[PDB]
Amino acid sequence: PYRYTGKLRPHYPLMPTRPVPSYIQRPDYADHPLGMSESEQALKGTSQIKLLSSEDIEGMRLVCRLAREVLDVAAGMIKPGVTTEEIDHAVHLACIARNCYPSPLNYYNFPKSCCTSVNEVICHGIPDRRPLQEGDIVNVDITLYRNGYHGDLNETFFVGEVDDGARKLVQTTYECLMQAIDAVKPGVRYRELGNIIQKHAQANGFSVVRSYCGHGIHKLFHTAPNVPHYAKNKAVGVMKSGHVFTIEPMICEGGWQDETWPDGWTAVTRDGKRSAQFEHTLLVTDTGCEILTRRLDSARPHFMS
Ligand SMILES: [K+]
Repeated sequence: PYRYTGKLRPHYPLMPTRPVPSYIQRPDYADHPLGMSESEQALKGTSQIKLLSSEDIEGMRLVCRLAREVLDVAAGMIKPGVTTEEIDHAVHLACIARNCYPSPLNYYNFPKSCCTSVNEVICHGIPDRRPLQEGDIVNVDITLYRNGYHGDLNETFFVGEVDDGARKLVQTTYECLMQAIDAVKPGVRYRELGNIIQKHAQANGFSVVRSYCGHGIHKLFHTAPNVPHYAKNKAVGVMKSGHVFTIEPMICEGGWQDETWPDGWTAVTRDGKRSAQFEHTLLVTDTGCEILTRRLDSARPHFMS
């Protein structure tokens, strides 16, 4: 009796959970039976935002550069016929090769090492046995953990040739993220970013997801500040040099409303239309921001080939 909102279905069974060799340092939730993070739990509910020290900034620069490396490994596998589980296996091995833990794995018992979100999946898709299809759009989200620091990014990819609506949605979502990043500097309120993002999305006939937001990220996977991507939100806080957080707008072809599959993770549009996302981890500097998850070797995201 769960009624799917679109054409996608989960493709089970999932391969048994992949172990991480014990020489890899693990975050606190990695061994919690329900994947709860006592770190996040202890600060649960705070508004105070960490000011990163010099050591912290080096730790974030490193983990975010490695996360970008792993996203670029995933990008090069996107093609019709490849399953999202195959992408996840490659990601898992690439994390370990970089002496990192794949942060999604066992986070609140999430069963895989990355999230793969096809078409109507807004976010948190679970890699499974479905082969990607020509015309699909697919987001891969990569978070790594190294020396106690997490770093997150994601990009949406085209699978083969896609339609004009897919290109417009993905281009517009990428523009929303970059307009938001351009506004980031000391003294800007965190609530302003959603105003920027929604203005661009709405001018292009798209909606903005409301149930998921950007967030502080560093020694905690998710912490203050909360960064909504829609307009006239009530986010608390003002950017300061030393703040680190994600911006990760989720833009929909139809309505903004979301619902979750029975698996407890996969977020889909309620109307079954497509969604796209891009994400970077940002460090606010004395005058602007440092895009810690930027590509270093190419000017553009992968969908612009
Ligand atoms: K999607």
